Amino acid sequence: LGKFSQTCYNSAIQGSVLTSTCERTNGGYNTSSIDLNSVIAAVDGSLKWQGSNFIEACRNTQLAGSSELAAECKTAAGQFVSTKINLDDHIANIDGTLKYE
Repeated sequence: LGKFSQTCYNSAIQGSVLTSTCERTNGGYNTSSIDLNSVIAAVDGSLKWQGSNFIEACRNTQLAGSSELAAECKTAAGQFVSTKINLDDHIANIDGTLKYE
């Protein structure tokens, strides 16, 4: 599951949107995007999968390494900490589109 990076290139992240050109399964190349906001939540400054409403409490999000997502999230006390999470942990590539698995 996930490992979209294996068949995805030119990936970019800005806020809560992952966008990357991937190789289609039927056609040629397809560059779609998937809001990480529908699969990521912010709790005490910790990004976890199967969640939502993280961007509202997080900012300065970007692509790290290749398939990782670095960003700052406000803790329960109100302090922005450095949160990270592997996109390949679920984000997959279907027919050249970025999906969640």
